[PDB]
Amino acid sequence: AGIPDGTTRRRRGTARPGSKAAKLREAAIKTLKRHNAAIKSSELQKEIEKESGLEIPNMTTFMQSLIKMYPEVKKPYRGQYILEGEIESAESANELEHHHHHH
Repeated sequence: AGIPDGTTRRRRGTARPGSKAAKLREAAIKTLKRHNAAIKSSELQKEIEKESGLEIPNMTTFMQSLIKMYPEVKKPYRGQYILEGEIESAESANELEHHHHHH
């Protein structure tokens, strides 16, 4: 493919795995997995930016992209988020629950 004259040809100085967006999204998913209760937009940003070591580029665009990638991320309130959906693996159980048992 073609490439402009107004852009660099030594692209491997920045074109690498583990990008800003990947590390920032990983910090958001770790934050949303860690809390069992809901979290505010400000609280979620503060813990994301501390965990990733990176700034959020735009909260509206980023939180929409996070929800689009991970539909288990929900919005219980205006500027308040939670994780609810089958992203986690199913738990183990004993055969006594599958067998007939008392109340």
